[PDB]
Amino acid sequence: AKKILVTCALPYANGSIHLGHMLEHIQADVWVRYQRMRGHEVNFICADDAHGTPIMLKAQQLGITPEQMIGEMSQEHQTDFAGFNISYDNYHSTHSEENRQLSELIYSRLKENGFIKNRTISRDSEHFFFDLPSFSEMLQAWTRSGALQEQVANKMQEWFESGLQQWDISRDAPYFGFEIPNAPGKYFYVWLDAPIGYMGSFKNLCDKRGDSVSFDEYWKKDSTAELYHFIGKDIVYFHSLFWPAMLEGSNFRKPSNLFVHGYVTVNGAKMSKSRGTFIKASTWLNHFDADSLRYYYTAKLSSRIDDIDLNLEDFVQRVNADIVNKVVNLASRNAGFINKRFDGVLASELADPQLYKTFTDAAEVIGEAWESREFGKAVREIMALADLANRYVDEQAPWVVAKQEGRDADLQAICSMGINLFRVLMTYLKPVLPKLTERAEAFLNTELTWDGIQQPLLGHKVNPFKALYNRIDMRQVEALVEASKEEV
Ligand SMILES: Nc1ncnc2c1ncn2[C@@H]1O[C@H](CO)[C@@H](O)[C@H]1O
Ligand code: MET
Repeated sequence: AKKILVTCALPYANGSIHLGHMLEHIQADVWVRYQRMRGHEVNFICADDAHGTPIMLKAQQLGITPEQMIGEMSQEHQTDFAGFNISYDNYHSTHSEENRQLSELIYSRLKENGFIKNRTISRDSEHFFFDLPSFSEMLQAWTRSGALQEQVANKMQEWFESGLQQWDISRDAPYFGFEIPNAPGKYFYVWLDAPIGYMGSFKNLCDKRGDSVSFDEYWKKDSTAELYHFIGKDIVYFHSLFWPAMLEGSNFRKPSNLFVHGYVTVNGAKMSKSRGTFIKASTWLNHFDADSLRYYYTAKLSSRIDDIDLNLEDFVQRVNADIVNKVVNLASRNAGFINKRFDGVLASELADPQLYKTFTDAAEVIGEAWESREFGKAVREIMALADLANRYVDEQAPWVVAKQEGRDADLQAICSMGINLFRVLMTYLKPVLPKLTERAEAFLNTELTWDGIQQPLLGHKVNPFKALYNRIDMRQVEALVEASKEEV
């Protein structure tokens, strides 16, 4: 039973959540749900990044105060993430008392430890700098400790060779942010308090739970808890250099690892407003469900930093072929005979213990795939099993055994076997498709657990069910694109 704290980058409170942002939150959510399925203590945390010029600029545009805007933005963001079933344990804000206190604490410790330097610059003004260069050797060692992604470890080497420089962490009024203690008119640069927002969001969660020990257990220097940050390749510098150094210099633990992902493209190109491929998360949900996108992204994700392409044409074909025709089909083609011919009761023995064992034996490799973030590999393995299950059903041909008087026992054995194979597949896909999983659990009259597959459902009553998942079509994609054009 590990203790894990997982975060997603904090979205700026200056715009709506789009499909690009969703790649990150969905990737993290699938991993998080799998970790919870394996029994670990997981804390999935996020928050809105509500300070700085990005927010100040937007607030000005629509003539509204930052506090009012960030409030509305926070609500809109959370509604969208909830719509995609991103299971955060806490979604907070960088503009909070928790973040202010922790930002002041870390700043005070850095200054006291001699890592803060002061210098004037050009109109003139005194600024405060973080002495990142004094952490080079430690960062080098940490970088080479076999944790980071190869592509990331290599990118950092380029940065180390270019030489680390002191970082300007102060900004002058007027600025929407936290005031620097003992420095009138000076504010902390947004990127200084933003990552501290991870800590602020966790402190908020601990305080809400009335938990007075967890914060220190997770952030103290010799913590045995694991800390992971899911981020895009454009903010790796802040998370791999500035951030770990800020923590080191203030007596806090550094990240256990950074999980970096690439960018989402649509139809092979960067999202385009004029073409209707710049799609907002809220707009997507008006046309499709969350599971469809979660599945598509997951099928293409890996442990590398490669870009992920949402080919709209391929989207419809893949969702129907895999979810509808392979997985769900396994249940619908066997459930009829069971509910009508056997009052929903499954057979008392496995018709083919061998085949079932093949399915449960795959748990090791599939679980390792979810764990290592090789999502594409996990999906390929799962669909390979689905093909196997559907082939079994074809060979046994229940529709033939159905019209053969006196073969009821054989029929129930065949169809129950298929439903049990479906049970295993839905368990492996549970981290990916939260809603379909709930519908499957209602049908099976069972909660799906990772170890539960070792015990197939025998002499078990299943419920009748309406379509678990309907096919989607290109007309819906056309509507989505047209709607997206109209919003621009
Ligand atoms: N088009 C995109 N594809 C994937 N991630 C994105 C995209 N645009 C922004 N992000 C991610 O959103 C996070 C900020 O909310 C960053 O980690 C960033 O990399
Ligand atoms: C603490 S992660 C902050 C990420 C930043 N808001 C970005 O949108 O890039």
